[PDB]
Amino acid sequence: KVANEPILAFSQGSPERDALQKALKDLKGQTEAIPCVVGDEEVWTSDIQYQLSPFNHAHKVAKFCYADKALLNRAIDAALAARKEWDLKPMADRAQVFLKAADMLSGPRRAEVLAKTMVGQGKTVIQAEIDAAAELIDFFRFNAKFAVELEGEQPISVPPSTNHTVYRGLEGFVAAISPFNFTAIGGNLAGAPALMGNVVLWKPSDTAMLASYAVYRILREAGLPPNIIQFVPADGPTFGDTVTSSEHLCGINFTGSVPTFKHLWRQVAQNLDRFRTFPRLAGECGGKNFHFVHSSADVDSVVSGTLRSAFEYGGQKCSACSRLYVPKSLWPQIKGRLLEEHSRIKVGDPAEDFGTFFSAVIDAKAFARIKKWLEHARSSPSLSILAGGQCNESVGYYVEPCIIESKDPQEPIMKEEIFGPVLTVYVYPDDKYRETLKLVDSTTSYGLTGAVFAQDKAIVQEATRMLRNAAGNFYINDKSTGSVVGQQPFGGARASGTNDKPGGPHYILRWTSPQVIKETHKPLGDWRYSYMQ
Amino acid sequence: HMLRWKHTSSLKVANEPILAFSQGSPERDALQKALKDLKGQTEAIPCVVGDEEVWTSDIQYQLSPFNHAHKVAKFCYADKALLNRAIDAALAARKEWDLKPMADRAQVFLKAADMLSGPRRAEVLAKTMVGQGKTVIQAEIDAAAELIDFFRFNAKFAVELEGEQPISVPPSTNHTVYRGLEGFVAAISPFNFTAIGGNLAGAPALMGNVVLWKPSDTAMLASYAVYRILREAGLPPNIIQFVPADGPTFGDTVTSSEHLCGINFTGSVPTFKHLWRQVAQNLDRFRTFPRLAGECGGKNFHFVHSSADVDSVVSGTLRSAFEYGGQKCSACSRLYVPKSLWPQIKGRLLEEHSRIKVGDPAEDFGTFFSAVIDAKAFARIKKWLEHARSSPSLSILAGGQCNESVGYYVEPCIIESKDPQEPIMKEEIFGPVLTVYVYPDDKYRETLKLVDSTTSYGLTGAVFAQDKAIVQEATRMLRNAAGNFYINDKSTGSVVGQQPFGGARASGTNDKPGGPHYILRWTSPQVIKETHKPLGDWRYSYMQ
Repeated sequence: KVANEPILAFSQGSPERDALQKALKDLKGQTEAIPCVVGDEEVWTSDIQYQLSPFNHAHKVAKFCYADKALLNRAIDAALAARKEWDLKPMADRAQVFLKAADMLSGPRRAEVLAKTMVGQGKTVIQAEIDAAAELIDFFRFNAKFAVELEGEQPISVPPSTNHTVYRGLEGFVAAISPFNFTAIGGNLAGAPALMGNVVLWKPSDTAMLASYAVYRILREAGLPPNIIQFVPADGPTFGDTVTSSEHLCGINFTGSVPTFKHLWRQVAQNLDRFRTFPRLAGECGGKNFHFVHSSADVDSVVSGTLRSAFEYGGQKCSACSRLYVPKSLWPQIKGRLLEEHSRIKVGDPAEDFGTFFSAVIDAKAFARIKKWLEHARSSPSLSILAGGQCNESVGYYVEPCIIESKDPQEPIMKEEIFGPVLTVYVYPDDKYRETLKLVDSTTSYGLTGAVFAQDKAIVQEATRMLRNAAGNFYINDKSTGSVVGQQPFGGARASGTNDKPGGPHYILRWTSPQVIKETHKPLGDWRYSYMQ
Repeated sequence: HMLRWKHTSSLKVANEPILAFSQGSPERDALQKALKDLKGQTEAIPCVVGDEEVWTSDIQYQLSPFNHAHKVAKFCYADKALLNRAIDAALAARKEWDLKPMADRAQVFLKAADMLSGPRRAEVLAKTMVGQGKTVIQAEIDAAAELIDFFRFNAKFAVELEGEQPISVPPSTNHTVYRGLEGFVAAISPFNFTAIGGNLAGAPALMGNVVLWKPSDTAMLASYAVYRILREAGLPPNIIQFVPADGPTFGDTVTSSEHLCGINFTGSVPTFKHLWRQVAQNLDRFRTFPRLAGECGGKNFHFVHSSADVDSVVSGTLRSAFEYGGQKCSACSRLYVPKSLWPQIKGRLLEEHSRIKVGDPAEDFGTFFSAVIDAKAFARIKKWLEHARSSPSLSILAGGQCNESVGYYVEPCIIESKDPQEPIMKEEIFGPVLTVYVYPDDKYRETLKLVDSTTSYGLTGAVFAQDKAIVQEATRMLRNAAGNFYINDKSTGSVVGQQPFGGARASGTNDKPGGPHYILRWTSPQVIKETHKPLGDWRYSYMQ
């Protein structure tokens, strides 16, 4: 029996707000030296790297290093040697490690992981809370529940035989490759397979190293044995090349770009004759998510839900709204309100100013990519910047929220994932709402999240049918971000990935390869059959 | 609430009872009639796209394995044009089929299951016997029982899956929609089980997919029979396209389509790997990432401990190794026996061997097993028998002869190897060829390690022992050597809902058809959240 972790309010004078402020002060001016961890060994290579605070890049929040091919190969060997015993452990015993970790994250370690996510990844208080605390805690508690309950899914036994399913971990090691934008995803990508009796090489994101290592240490402290999860930061291509070259690879649990996932998929395919078994690839690959508005919509909900979806955490979510479809009849209201609220958004230091709505984007490369899109918006004949458009990387990687109108529903900016605070609006004629729904479905290569805002039941039913494959997480009168474990299992198809729905009950099935054992309790008869006589 | 979700139902099903076919029984008379109905007959089996029967110039024949002069079916290979037309038409039918309630789709399969159970039982058994060379009881466990069980149990699993729903908290309602995959699925089925073709095409269809089904050439007669029953049970046009084809041609075409969303495959490891590689080559062309499911071969073991019941070892091993001529991915091909029990076991095996009758399964119900499937299989097995004769490490204990003048007939053959790593202990033969290795009792632990490490496969295996500690030890040691592991029973004959079937290592992706989770591979869920109250401000209270 598990329920969702409460989201704290962080009111003035509250225990959690005081605790968080202390944790933030604990990180001010600090650099943690974070080693690779193989078993219990802390290992340093000469390939030194730094994680910078996105809103103050002079602050090196961590120094770490890239594992080389040799170190990665040692990590593989060490993990494989620990796998059999771990896999033989009762599911309940493995679950206990994650349940203990969840309690630590909920209580004594909450402030630490929130603060490290804020300072290291640039999240505001609430974005860190829903991620590093609530989502991570929920992943650990719900997956533990799902896994313990899965053992109860057993086949039919008929006398004189007894049948039993053993939920084996996969034979080999799993490579877990996590993204910068959610601390919780790292914990799940490495943790879910480990829960199911796998051993894991975890390559955490360079730009989330501080919080990722915090989670790692908590798992170890909660009782995770050595060599079950190896903590191995590495150059992306080097890590991919190394794990896909190992005969013992049995899975890749990936969250990141489509091209990188496709590359790994192709590397595994090139090497099929080397592997002991067919590796399982799981990929969560982003989107180009929509909010579609019908003329019956509640304007205030459209405005607030769209501002949040598009701009929270600087739009750096695979689920963020980046294309808004508005009927002509409502445009003067929605335009006016978006622009007015836009001027009230505070972009700044989220540790020093809790008034901040969102902060700097993650790193120099993200800043550069997003700037290219703002430059495009200034160039394109079909695009007009209505608000925002500024950026400044002198102190932090700061990009202002930007609202653009496109006259072309199929402009590249309507199609390509930017991962920045950049919202494009297309205004459609009221009487062409159906043709426009078709455009929502056909315009992009993605299928992740989408929302419809409408107060007309027939419209909602029609839109729901038409957009069936345009979004794997579909929202009626709510924003396209903020899936909650156990409530909105998350994922989509088309180019958005393999859709294994982490956050729901079936995800863990990807990380078990069941064995069925039949025991017969009476001696066998003759080999002949009666009809043969 | 603007979206209304209907309550979900449940379904009660049980395994299809195996019939006895005793003398004078209605089922025995019915089967004999159905067999006579096929004597001297050749069915012309077209490709079917929608409701159109299509012929191409690439005419092919299916032969009766025990009487290859008998062409049981004339069929044709779909060309690339027809395959692509089949894809287009399937795609145009998909949205409607996907939107149909799960319960309505399930009803087609429940109707088909009942037809197979009753009025069509004799037909599908007879066609499996005559076309694939099965004996009465092998046809019965396959074309009737397993296929019927697949249809009924998958229907239950699918209807009940819709009841697995997420938590809702005010002010919102959450619902999971179990969407079929967007695109088409290619189903590629093997000669050796009629039921497998039905499941490979049928399970994805049940889940709201559309399918191009390429049946096995050497099982065409029974396969088309199943296809027709599905259509008669109410399967709409263009949901399953019946498209026999050249294997490479079929794979090239389906892997070249932007709309491929899955391959459901049972067959050889190299072919599965090839398809996997073709999909990887075409990744940038697809609308979504295709899901590949592969059930491949085995090199399966029976391991005997000194505490084993000798008669159970002999009975279960003869059946596992030799039923259907050992042409099962699950068949025992390696037997490990302790020195202490070898005199008893060898004596019994050799005696019982001499009592095994090989012959025409239609004309003589006394037949234990019949001819192997085709000329290619016969040639391969012949080469292995020749290897047994020439290899210094091998000794033929019984059988060893073969004759293809009338049917593809091979004697059951028992070989002893002095080398536990001989090639014959490693490579899948798919013929009635059992190899025995005798180990010293005091080396049982080391030998268990060999059982685990000797082959590339991980499909089925059995341990015969009455010592509980030994059973526990072996169970732990062999955990990954068999996806279907048996204690004091034979390594073949998994039953739907009782022993979900499949294994890893080189044996495939292990999606466990026969169990409750298999259908999850053929759905891509969507979660809908409906919020029933206006949203608040975009700011949060803590920002004040």
